[PDB]
Amino acid sequence: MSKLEKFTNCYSLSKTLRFKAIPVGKTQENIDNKRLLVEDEKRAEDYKGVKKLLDRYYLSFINDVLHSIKLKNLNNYISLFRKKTRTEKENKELENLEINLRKEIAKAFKGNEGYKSLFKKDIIETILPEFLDDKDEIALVNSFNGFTTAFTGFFDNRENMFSEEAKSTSIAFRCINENLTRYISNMDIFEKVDAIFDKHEVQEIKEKILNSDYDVEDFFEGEFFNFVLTQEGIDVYNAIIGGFVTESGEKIKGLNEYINLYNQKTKQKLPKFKPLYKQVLSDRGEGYTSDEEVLEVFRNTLNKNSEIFSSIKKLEKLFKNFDEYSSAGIFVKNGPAISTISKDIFGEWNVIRDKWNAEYDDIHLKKKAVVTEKYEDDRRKSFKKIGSFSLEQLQEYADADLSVVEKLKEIIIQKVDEIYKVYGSSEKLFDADFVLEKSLKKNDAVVAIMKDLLDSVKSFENYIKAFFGEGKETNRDESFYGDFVLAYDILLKVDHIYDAIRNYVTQKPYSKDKFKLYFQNPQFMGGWDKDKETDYRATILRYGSKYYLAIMDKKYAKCLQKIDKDDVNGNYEKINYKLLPGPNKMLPKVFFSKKWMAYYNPSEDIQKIYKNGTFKKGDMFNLNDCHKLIDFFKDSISRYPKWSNAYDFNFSETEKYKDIAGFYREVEEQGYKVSFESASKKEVDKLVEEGKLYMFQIYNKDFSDKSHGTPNLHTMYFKLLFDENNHGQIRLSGGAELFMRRASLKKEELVVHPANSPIANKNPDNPKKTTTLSYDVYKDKRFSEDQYELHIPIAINKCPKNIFKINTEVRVLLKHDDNPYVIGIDRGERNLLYIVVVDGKGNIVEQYSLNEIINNFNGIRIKTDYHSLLDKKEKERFEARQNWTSIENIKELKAGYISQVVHKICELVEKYDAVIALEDLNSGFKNSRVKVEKQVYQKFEKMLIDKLNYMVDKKSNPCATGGALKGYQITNKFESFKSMSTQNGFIFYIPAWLTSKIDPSTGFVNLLKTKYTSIADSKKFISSFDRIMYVPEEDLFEFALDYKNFSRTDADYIKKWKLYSYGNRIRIFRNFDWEEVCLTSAYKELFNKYGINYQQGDIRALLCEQSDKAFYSSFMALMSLMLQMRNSITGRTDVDFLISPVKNSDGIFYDSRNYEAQENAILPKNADANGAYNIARKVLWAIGQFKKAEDEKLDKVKIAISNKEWLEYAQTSV
RNA sequence: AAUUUCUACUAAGUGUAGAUCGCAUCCAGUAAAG
DNA sequence: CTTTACTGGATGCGTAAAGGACG
DNA sequence: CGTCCTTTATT
Ligand SMILES: [Li+]
Ligand SMILES: [Li+]
Ligand SMILES: [Li+]
Repeated sequence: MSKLEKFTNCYSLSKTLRFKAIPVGKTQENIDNKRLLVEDEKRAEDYKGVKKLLDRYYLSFINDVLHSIKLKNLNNYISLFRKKTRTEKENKELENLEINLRKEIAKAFKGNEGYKSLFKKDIIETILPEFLDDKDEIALVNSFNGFTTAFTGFFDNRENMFSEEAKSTSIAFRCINENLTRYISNMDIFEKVDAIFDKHEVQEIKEKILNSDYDVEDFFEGEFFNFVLTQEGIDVYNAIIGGFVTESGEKIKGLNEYINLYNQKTKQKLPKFKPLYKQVLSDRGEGYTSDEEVLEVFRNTLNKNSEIFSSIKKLEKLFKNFDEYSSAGIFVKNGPAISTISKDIFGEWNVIRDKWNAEYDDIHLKKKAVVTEKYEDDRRKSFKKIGSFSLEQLQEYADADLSVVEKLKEIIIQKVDEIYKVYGSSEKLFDADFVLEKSLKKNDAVVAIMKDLLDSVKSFENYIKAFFGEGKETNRDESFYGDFVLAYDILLKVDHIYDAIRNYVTQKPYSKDKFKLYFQNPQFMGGWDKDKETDYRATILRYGSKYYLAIMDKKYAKCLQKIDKDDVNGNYEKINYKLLPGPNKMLPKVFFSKKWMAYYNPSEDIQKIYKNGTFKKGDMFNLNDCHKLIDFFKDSISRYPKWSNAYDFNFSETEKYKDIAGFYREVEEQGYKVSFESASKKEVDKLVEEGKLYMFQIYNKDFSDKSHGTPNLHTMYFKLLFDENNHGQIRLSGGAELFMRRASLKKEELVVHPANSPIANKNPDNPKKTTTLSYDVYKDKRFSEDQYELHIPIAINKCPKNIFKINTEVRVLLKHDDNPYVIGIDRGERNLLYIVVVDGKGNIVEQYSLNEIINNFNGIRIKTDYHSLLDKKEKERFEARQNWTSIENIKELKAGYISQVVHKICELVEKYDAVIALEDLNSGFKNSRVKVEKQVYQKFEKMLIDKLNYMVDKKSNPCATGGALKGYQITNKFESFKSMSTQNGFIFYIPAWLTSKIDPSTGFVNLLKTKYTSIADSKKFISSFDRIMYVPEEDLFEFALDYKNFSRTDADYIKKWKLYSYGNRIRIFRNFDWEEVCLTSAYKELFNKYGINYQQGDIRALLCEQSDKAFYSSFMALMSLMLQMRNSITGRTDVDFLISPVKNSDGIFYDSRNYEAQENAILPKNADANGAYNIARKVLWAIGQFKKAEDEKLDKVKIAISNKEWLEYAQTSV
């Protein structure tokens, strides 16, 4: 009955649930006594190292094989590639060449002798030890000799490097899809602009960059591509384009450089080259690890014995004898830094430039010109071209008798005598005696003095940097610059320390670093099947509502095997979990084993058809031998006791299957069982005592005895895993992991609210302004203690029954929906998200801003304005970088805000059976508050698509539609690509064009171009109007237009409009940068100012009788204000009104503000609401198309509203 | 101002409401400084 | 442009049972 | 020769 009700059980998805895991009894003691966690903590860091060691071999294998390759009909792919016109024939003759090109690369890899042990224990046990030379590196590898299985994850990531398929991860994809097309695009460019490159240049590149082994033109010939397959070749090639530095410090100009300098000297339109991409797994000052590392490298780079301090005392001596060197020989560079050097020497920021302005005049000024606006624009040009200022050119700017060269020594010594003072306050840090009282990140007092020192020293050197002076100058006093540049180049070492100490000290004080636990099992907790309980040494227990993970110690693997009691009262329950995982692989695996293929002796008919693949779809498909293979499979399952008993199969008659999938889908659906058997609590509790078993309660706060009220969605999912009413909607999956997360704080540094003192409540609509508890409350308590983490993957809808193309199903239901609602969601600079809900006729049902999230529970309505919060935390991030206090996390404030939004949209969807209309989003961002909102919207999209993959209402009875077992699926599986289209399920992506600047009452939009241009053009504008008159009864000027008389107005449906001088508009400063215009009185001012009797009927003739351009310019400016329907001021959040120059059916102008005031407004309340509304309306229009197509044609309907269709729809539907 | 984790919270007190796909790998960008 | 963290999309696994060495 | 680590199957 609702459209939603169709979208349950449509496709499967996976999720991971996270839990704390609490040791029970003495298992944390036993774990500590057997020092298991130290062992797992080390294994993790060893693991990191061996992977890098393996990668070293992986890289070498890739490399030599890539050098080995010569690509066959590479050159012929290139010939067909560059063809401008290519047939539908040869468009796909080419695309098969792409496939075979890639196939060649992968076959080169998989053809190598070694490939076979690249991802098996032999690479650890055999290949790598022979490959490495370091005895330590080899020892590190050998320490995994019993443990190679743990690398099974890593090895899959590496097998993907060697695939043929069009995957981001594939080497072949990088080579052919990405790198080769760039090379041929480069080939295109290089043959056009080859003329530009002088004979000198090509050979300079050939000499220094290429070693003279290859000519520069070789790298743009087709048959050289093979050279650039390896990274060694990519590095030469991108050096040719970008240039590079040889080790003499000579910068070598690359061809892009010569292209860019040609583009300026010629002022031409050249395309430069794009650089090629990195090759998979080649490896192209790093951040501090420890806390006392920082104290040491602080002390050791900045103490009084440091190199950095020595130059400080050396720079002091040079400036103390500043009088002695030549004032013609020292220079002050001319930069944006120049006005602060001016205000230090003379007192005013503009003195230096103004005095230079004076003497430029002395030579270049004659009184005839007086001055001109570009002769002063040509004096501004030469000042930015002055590279430097001599210490004499500054003294000649000085009036008597201020000595600029002694004043500059006062300024510098004032800067070093303050550095020594910061060395007084910082001395006890420098002693070895000093011991760190607190965590460094928490401990702001010492951090402030490190920053106090680093800041004053950085403040010093960047001041004196101006004394290099771009030099570059013919007669420097190298007496001075000699010592200066040695000191300056040493003093500059501080900036790396500066950034590195800052980045460490302003991290989050708590950390989420964890390391994986194995319990001496390389395949620990791999799966849950009962058959493998001992193999994985992990299983799940439960006591009433409380669930436990129980782990067998490696010495007592069978310790849960033989336990029973008849009463579950005071006894645990063992999970009895059986899985047949992926029949398509496990049925051939078992029945064609060497262990069993004798026992079930398959027909020589059966082997022929399995090997030849006659049961699969394709040309060699034969249904009757596919029946026979299914028949074989059913009868051997019947004699494979391990399956036949666990699942009591009830297959279809084999003659009702159309394909092999039909039977597999039946096996997989039935091949899963979960139950509980009783297990004595006494004997289990003792295993835990003795250290034969380790028990952790699976826990989150919903499991606490103090919990009332709604559980986490994820708590529902976990519990439902074992509920009898869950008939496979959610399966419990394998591949769980258990981690250990060491504490990163201690309670003693934690912020606390102590017991019995009253705490303030933060919501002001709550009349209980205080809460007072009987215990301490601590910020971030969860990080003040070690914590075990359990990750449990689940499988939602593992056997979907409702298979259909979701997009086409949404079209059919929409077609036959008498009143389909639409949710239009819009972003504006003023409003984070704006929302309008329309019914199936475009009636506004709801419209409001989501800048504030409203929530009501227990009658307490709280509003949380995330717009304010998002900006406040934004500014907390600029304050922390300068004050060196911990990052304010704004990544997550967005996620927190989006979480609220997503719940609200899903409640609107359920309430209205509505589809969503989303704004297509622009590439650029303009302002720094406007980016954070573009990302907020872009993150809103990702999460909203996700929730709509399996959309659950926690309130519902869990097996109702919309319940946790029957979640809705109204968006398609993938988040982004490539199945992307204009539509994703219920979501339709809508372009924004004329959704904002459009009168919603009339559909009127502005298609006139009113920029002044010329007097000559301005007369046909005024003369294309049907009439321009004055209506005294309304104090308005009417401009009656037929858009057919103007250019590029096809889009508009209603050709004829009458425009009026109604109300007011807001003008922008061209150089309070806004003034408010009153339209009708400005028209009278203009016509009165120039003598144009405006009360005389049609006045188009008289306006063109004027020939003062001052008139026409001002007339065209007023015309632009009348048609500017959206008026507002940026920054001020007050006005966003939308006013129209066109009258409606009942003869009244549209004013957004007439509706902003109301609470049940039938028209938009401002330009943002107008956008959302019209975003929804374009989807309504789409739905109309759906209603005009027959069902069989629905999936071909164009939902892309044309601008000409939109205007017609908007101009007709009201 | 507590959390598997995140956001906003604290109505009678160790919690409330909503959100929450992990782990590994590869790769692009984009900001800053010399 | 080099050094480095932030965040972004893309690829794989989410397994029991055959297979084999090994003390 | 039972135990524990590796390798296998692919709608
Ligand atoms: Li809750
Ligand atoms: Li607080
Ligand atoms: Li409560």
